[PDB]
Amino acid sequence: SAVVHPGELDEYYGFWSGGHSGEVRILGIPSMRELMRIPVFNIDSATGWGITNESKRIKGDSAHLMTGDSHHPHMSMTDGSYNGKYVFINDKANSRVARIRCDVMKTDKMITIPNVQAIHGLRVQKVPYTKYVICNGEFRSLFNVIDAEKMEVAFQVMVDGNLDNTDADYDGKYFFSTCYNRDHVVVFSLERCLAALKAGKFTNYNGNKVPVLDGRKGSDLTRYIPVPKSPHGINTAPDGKYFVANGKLSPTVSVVEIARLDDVFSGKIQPRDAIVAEPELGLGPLHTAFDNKGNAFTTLFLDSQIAKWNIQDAIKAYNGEKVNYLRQKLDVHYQPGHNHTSQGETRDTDGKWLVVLCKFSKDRFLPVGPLRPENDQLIDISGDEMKLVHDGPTFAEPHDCMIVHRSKVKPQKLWTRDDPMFADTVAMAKQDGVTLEMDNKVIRDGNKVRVYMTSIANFGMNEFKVKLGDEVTVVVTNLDQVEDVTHGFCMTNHGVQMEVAPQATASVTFIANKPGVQWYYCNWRGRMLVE
Amino acid sequence: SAVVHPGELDEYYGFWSGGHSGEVRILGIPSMRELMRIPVFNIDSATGWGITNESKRIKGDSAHLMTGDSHHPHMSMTDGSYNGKYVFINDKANSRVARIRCDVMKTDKMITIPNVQAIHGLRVQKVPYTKYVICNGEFRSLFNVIDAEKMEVAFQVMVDGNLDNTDADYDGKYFFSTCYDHVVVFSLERCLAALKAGKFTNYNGNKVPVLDGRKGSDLTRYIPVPKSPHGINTAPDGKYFVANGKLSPTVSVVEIARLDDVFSGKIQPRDAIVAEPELGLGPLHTAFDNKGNAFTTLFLDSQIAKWNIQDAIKAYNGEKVNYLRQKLDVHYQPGHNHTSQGETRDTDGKWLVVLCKFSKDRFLPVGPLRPENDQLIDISGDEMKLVHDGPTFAEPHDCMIVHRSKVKPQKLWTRDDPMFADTVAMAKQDGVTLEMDNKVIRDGNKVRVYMTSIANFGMNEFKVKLGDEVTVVVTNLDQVEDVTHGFCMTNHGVQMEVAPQATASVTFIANKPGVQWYYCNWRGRMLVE
Repeated sequence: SAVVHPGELDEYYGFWSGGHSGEVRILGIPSMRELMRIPVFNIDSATGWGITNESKRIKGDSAHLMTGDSHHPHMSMTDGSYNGKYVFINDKANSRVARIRCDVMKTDKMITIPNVQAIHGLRVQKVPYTKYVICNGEFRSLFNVIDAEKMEVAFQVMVDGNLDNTDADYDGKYFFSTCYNRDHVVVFSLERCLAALKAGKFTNYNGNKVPVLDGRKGSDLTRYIPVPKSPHGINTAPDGKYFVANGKLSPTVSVVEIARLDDVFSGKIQPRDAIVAEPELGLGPLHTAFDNKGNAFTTLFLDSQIAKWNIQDAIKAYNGEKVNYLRQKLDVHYQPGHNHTSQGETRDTDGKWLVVLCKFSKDRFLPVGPLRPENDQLIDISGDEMKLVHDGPTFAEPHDCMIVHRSKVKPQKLWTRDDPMFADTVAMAKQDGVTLEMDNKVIRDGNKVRVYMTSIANFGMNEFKVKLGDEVTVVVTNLDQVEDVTHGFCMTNHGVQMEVAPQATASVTFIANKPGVQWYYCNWRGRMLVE
Repeated sequence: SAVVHPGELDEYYGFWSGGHSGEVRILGIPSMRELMRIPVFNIDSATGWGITNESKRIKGDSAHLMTGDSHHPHMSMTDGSYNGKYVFINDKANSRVARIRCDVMKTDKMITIPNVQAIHGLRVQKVPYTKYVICNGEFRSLFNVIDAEKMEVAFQVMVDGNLDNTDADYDGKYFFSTCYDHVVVFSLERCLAALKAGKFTNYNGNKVPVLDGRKGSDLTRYIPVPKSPHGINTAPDGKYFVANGKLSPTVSVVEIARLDDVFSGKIQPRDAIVAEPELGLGPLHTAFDNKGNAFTTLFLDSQIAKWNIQDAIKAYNGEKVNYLRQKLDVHYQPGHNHTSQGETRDTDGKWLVVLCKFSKDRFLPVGPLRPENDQLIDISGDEMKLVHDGPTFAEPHDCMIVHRSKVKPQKLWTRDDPMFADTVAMAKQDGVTLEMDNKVIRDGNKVRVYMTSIANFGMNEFKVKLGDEVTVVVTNLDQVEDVTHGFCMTNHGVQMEVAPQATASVTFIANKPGVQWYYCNWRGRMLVE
């Protein structure tokens, strides 16, 4: 059952793409209730994200950007299991990748990918751990391999055609991407790529120093497996034995045996020999997810259904045995894109839940004006047949999500004083001779003013004075040691507010442009006097 | 039951305060699922709200503000029933009131209230209709009476003490506010008379009329109530209101029919009180069913007290009778509570929602920042039953619940909508018809690009110089519900909703040379030289 009664907890965390909202959402599964919104590419009125000096530092060269289209949230793994350390997310709109730290549930790093003008599918390396994050971009395409821990682009591989989606194996040898202009799946050999780099076989563009390898057809680094026209999704099966490329314009998906890839690379077999099944399913196959029983669930956009099919039976049918591989087609509401199973892109796939992200909700919810929600549907897959159990209205068109068992995520209850996310604020305070855990001081510096204050339950500073037009930075340090006693800071009538979580420090800078008494208070009463 | 299976619809719309997010949320009740977010005081990446020229015009003098603390959403009424026309909401952080139009589910008006530097409780006039919206502010306090239709402050009443929360009667004669102690009752008839007689002053260049409602004024009467009253809630029969004692373990019940006599001097202000029941520690807010019962939140006890009003009146007159029916534990520290159709004649007694400040162990841990717990309670039986814990983001103060039959949103925009009328007028000045033109108008260092979209854009490409001020006006010509288009300028931080039959525009500086792409989010080329 999908019912999580009062007092009970959800079994999993869902991390949801925010779509055009630019955020990442944490949902409880199977209740499908939103627990938290993590801001990434948006300006968040609730937390101050995008307005605070700490968040601006993190945003780096894109601090001036107020919007983003957040897609493809993926969590770091160890040996093909989610490890709860990081969640990565890309902004399709502005060629950015960001990393969310799960201990504090905030974005800690954000980079703009060089040499590209957009970035499509993103995924994590699974095995031996998430050393690299991978995504596709466009000038001809570039496959980008990002160091997950450094958040820096390790290298790029240029290819023939246009890369869409991407996945990884369960061995740490190969990455794959769908590519078009029959069409192809490009398989990248990580071993050969690293070798070419250390041998100096790369070039650079435009002053930046990102190494770019040649992965065009004929390259030793890549092999191109021919797949029916315009393939979309590419999804690795949880056993590591196969992946499935979704045909989209073809009513088929293609199944590749990952173990055959060595022989494709060595020239012992031909690229097409990598295919072990090519089952016909229905109109508009986009994305495939897997249970723990050798079954697959493929979205059919144009039919508006999910096709449940068995992989081994698809292989047998490809070899001429008269076997039905297609178990069931369930109507969904309406026009499904991505789908994801519980623990689905990991060894721990459990076959309990399937979530489908449908583009059009039409009549499924109460009407709310010209702008309607999308429908994220929860399907029970634990039995022989799929059963639709919940319709979940969703805002701003999430592309993608992921589902991780609760035991693998262990968030902190408090911040720590040595956190990198406000280290530069701490360094600034030190330059001023200020200890943030005990000081309520006003430092004057020409037309700049830095106000440092503490809060418990109250603020340590009741009031302070500035001239008109001064550049005022307020640094607030919350000294409470009790979980969810989150403070707020708000400057009345100035459009300035921020979360100050327990043991965190946050700062915001603004021009004091309104004369007289301005109030400030804890939102989650002091006095600024301007002359 | 609270279960709304796939294929079934919710029975009600919940309009939720967005709290620090600055938005208003539409929830389906009793599923408690969020259907939509309406941006108001936030900069919304999803719709472009706060970035588009249309939304900036609406924001007016506060277009430069990127944050807000949205509280007290209330829907307009006709003869004490929700009429589905408007939802009003205030920003506690920046002294703003906004109006959301329910036909298109967007904010169409926003004003900054003069003479105040914060505004607390907001509510609507119920009867004969929502002519006025009311809220409290601070310099001494001002009670603000806003013309709902004009979205303009009609007048202000100054008072002794500090006004917190506010409600209205079911006759169109009186408004009330808690103040610190007292409840101030404002006579609308007398206020309008003083205005027409010219008995007001102005402050600071603005021309808002301010009346004297201090103790001794004819306009106001002060009913003494136990220390620091918080909530004030009108009973659905129009016969009483309840002021919530907070520091006192009591609420005070006033008989609204006695207020004429208080105003005429026939009785003393205290004679307005008909019950003063003791309930528990920290009473904040009271909601009512359709059976003469009341539900009061006890912040410190962390419970809801269900009590009967007539039995409280009897107990106040010395009958040894129990008025308190039940106390249900809630999780944890409840603030406001609201019943289904609760602030209207149509109160049905089906559902009670409680907004608790601390969720603690009720949800999976999500880091140092936790959600709040909005709990749904079934009140249709003799006993209250907790049925759903609803995690909620950014600390919503308040909500309201309206039956679905009273809200009738449009499926499409119309071309004559005021919300993009000035964009249409600008297009006309340029000799442009938005429903058929794909044109580039050049004007010194400003460039206006007008384009159409179906399913594709009418314009595949255009050219500008580096540093030009580029306005892109996009008009969606689809006539099918939720075929909402997007416009996005790649790598420029520019995106917006363009709903079917709407026009939206965004202005930006083209500061990056070469080929920049634009596309439908929900592929064209800008060339910069």
